[PDB]
Amino acid sequence: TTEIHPSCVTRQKVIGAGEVYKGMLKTSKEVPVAIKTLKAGYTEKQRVDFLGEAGIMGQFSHHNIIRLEGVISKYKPMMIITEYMENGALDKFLREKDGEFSVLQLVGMLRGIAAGMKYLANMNYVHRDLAARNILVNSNLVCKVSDFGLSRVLEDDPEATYTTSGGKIPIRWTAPEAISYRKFTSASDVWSFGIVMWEVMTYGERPYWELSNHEVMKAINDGFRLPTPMDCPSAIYQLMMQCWQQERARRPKFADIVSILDKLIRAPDSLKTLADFDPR
Ligand SMILES: COc1cc(NC(=O)c2ccc(C)c(Nc3nc(-c4cccnc4)nc4c3cnn4C)c2)cc(OC)c1
Repeated sequence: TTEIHPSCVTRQKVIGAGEVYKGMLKTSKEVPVAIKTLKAGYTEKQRVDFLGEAGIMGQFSHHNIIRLEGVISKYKPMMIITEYMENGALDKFLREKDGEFSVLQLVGMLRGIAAGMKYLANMNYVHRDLAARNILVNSNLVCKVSDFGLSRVLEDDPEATYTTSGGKIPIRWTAPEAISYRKFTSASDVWSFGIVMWEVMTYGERPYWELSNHEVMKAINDGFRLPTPMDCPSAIYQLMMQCWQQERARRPKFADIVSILDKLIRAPDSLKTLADFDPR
């Protein structure tokens, strides 16, 4: 990757925990960035993984994948530096802006997420935690796939007889074959994308809000699926459903998804919903 020198970085406003700062980065002028820093006390596990995340991020270069500016690996604090995404996480953003977007604008956000996942699928990179809480949004509504790593935070005692293996999965976002057999593929990512479509079209509602984790797992294997979002065009809900086919080989590929949405976008009568009608 690109090694940044501490001299070119300046932290400013703390904005989260993983800490994650807002700061500035000099190039020769300066730009705003997000700075992920390791806890002020760490282990070979918590440090070797911190660096290992950034080696993965550096492989990605796409308009819809969070862009790694560089890393600071030879000083304290160590830093993983990315572009700054002003509007934060998609799911919180959509609840904030509940109702303020047209169907065209929401489907444009899904097109961008799909385009990032298509790029990852062609790298043979499986995400495993594709959800709105892992999509960042910039001031131009461009959505970029990210991973905050909450699946890999473990609460095991350091002397426990039994420990978590293989991280944790987001039950409500994970395809059945992945839950049951740990068969993680881009096809299980497509399932998760279907859930993300539902998140966007409901402005961040909680999937299967009425049900417990075990009741979701039962519902899914009994053949039920999330219901239509309000004001959702027929074609969009039809597309989620195809993402949630029980046999993974029958689901669309991310390439088919990007293409299906492009066609709806360029024939926007297919995206008409009465709530977008203005009598004026
Ligand atoms: C192996 O796993 C992978 C790891 C990654 N890593 C990241 O996506 C990652 C790492 C480092 C940084 C600095 C950011 N940047 C942000 N993160 C947060 C944030 C806030 C609170 C808690 N956690 C995160 N807020 C941000 C930004 C930018 N703007 N804002 C408002 C993202 C990506 C992978 O696939 C592409 C795969």
